[PDB]
Amino acid sequence: SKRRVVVTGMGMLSPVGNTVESSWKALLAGQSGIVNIEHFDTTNFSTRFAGLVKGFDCEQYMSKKDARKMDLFIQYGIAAGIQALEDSGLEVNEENAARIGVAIGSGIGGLELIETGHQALIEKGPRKVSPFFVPSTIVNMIAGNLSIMRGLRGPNIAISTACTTGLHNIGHAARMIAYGDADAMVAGGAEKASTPLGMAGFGAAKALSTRNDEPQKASRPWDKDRDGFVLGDGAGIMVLEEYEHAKARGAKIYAEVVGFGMSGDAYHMTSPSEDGSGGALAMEAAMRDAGVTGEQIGYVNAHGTSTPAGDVAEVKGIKRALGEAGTKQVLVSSTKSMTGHLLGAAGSVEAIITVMSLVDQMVPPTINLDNPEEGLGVDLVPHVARKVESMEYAMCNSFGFGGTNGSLIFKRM
Amino acid sequence: KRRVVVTGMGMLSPVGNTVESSWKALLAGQSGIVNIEHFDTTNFSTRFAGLVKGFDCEQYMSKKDARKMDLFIQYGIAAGIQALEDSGLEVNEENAARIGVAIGSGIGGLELIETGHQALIEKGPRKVSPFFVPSTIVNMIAGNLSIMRGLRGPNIAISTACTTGLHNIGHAARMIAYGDADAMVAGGAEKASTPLGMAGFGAAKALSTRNDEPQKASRPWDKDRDGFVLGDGAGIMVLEEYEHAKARGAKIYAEVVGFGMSGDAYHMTSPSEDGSGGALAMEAAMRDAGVTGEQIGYVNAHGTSTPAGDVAEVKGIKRALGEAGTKQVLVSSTKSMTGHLLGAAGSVEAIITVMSLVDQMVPPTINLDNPEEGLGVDLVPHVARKVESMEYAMCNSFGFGGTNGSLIFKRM
Repeated sequence: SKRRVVVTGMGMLSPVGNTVESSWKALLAGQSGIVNIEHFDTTNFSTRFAGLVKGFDCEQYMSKKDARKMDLFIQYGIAAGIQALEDSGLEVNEENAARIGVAIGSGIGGLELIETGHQALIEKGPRKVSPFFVPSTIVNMIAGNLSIMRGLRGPNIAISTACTTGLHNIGHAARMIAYGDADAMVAGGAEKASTPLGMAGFGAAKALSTRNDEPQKASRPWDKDRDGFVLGDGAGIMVLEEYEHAKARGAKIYAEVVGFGMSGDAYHMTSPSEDGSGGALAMEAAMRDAGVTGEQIGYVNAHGTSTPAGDVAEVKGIKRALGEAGTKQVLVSSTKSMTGHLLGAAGSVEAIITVMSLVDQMVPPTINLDNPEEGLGVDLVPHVARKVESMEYAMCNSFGFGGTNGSLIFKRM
Repeated sequence: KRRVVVTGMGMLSPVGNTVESSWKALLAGQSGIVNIEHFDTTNFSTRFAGLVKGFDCEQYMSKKDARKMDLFIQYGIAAGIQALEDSGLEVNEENAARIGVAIGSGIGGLELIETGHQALIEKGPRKVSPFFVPSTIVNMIAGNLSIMRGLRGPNIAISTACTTGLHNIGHAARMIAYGDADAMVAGGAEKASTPLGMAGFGAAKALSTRNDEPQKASRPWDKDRDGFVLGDGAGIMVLEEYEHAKARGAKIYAEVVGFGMSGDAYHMTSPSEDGSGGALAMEAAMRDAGVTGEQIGYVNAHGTSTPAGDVAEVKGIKRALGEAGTKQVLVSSTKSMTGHLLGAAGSVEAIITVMSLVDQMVPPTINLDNPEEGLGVDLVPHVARKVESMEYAMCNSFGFGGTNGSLIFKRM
């Protein structure tokens, strides 16, 4: 067979909810998840707010003893992963363990436990660093832990491509299923970089919004007053499955993965091609992969991180990739307006969002879009959700630091 | 079906700063393990490491630019430029979009992470470098090299601890075969020999503590082994679609014919006692390549010099290759000389594996004075070994968490 790949399970922790359903309901209602940071002293930090996961309870998934061996990014990823597996109804036994794998990464990994470990080294010396330091912090250990907990013995990988992480893991999980390495994969990304070193690091690059007096208004993609991105935490995970295998068990199929495209800006360490041409290359490759034209794409969940340079360039890329006719019929929005930029989880969370839009024939809004840049030639779904009619394909973009770009195209099922 | 070949190689390792120098050294059984002198190792339980010697960034970039990059990135860039130049690949406007990068790291920029955190803690948030993020995160070898060389094809970074370098090469090959690119620069780099890195692996007790004889510490399969020896470096390959390479006159070292992956699903730090995870990855690679055990002349093992690890791998190799295959095969761990290069282990060892096909010569497992009894395999103790009509060789990397990979290369 030419092996097709479908989404049969989804799982999510985000600043606007701790399940896919809660998050999606909140997004359709235009709710922000951005709040002040309470868990450390933000006093001389130029940005003091972030998109935080609320009320996270790890004990729902694992013991406090086990959780102590894991940074929160790993706990978040495990939680969304368990959600996704249970949602899929996939059964894992000795017969098929070797055919079920994991592709889950993080952009930065366990910053909090990194900070804690370095503190211990510096205050108490080398012999007082936790024995779990390495496995608690390194980016591949979401995939490691979840495979161990669930007996997943298929391909085990972790892509770490900054803001594109979540998208690339899903894309390559699909590639591996299609190639024959596995019949299912648990795939995505997680991040918890809202720590002192993380906020200072992105602060020092002056990448973040500094609208500290109005956190919920800080993230405003394409708005004339945008001043950098809002950092958020979370996890997004999909169970992907070979189509015949899913059909044969009569699985609920949320969507089909039909295109995955990748490119590099090759421009600058932190700003995008002013062209938007890198983004366009990834979208164009995804479209060719899926065999679709611009008119067939009803929705693009943009990267749209609320940066001056970034937001505008993406619109140029989208127009180039979709063409004139495609551009006229398409809706584009950035849910980062509500969630913030989830970094390693951005791409997987947004892929889930993109799939839900196909499922409900409904597109979430770009909130805070009060005064758009002049001369963008696209409907950016400002303020309020929008219903769509017969949308068969939707696209998710993630365009990260170093110029690493990816797009996924999902098809309605 | 689009075939994939190796047309450029680049390397920084504890035994040399080019592929040729490293290979010559490995064939001569030379160790690159040395005492750490760049920070005070007084209270550290392990005080030695495989270090890159005499690294000079200036032949690739200014001190001003290097300042925006942890050494792991500088190492990766260096091996990447070597590889590109070795390949003779021409990058212009017409083909930039078809040439990509797949390069990762296991841990990334620990030194600049430590430095940044120190600044934050001593001097506050406004004193953290503006380059903190791009200087430390694991995807920025691929980012920086793409920028420096105008590479606009797929840009990824796999970070799978010890299997990183292998997985990046494998997936770069997958992407070429699939049609996403006509060439890829692929591999891994690491420079984790820092205070936090040595303390971190020290606290897990994963390291040899033979501080009195650093060059004897790494002794895969030897009865006295007591954990791995950490090493730094970078290994990079230029991969390219076969027709594209032939059409331009490229020198072709070898063909990538098999890539297999699995997960132990067993424990966060020790392997399936079976070795069955490793076997699954080897078996998948063999099926991908369409070969039997007897067709594999050489396995460059993971063999990190851990008590649990080394033995389990031999079980996996015997299972994957079968009895007849096992009888005709040679197996060695070059980590006996280089140490465990973490994110670079797999890509450096893939280069080694290719060179063994090119020269019909297998490097030794040094320090193998007293092997575990009842391994049923030739582990090439002490001295290099010549081979006859070896058409395929296999490279394994089996990392923390149970993430496994194997690559099979074919002689041209």
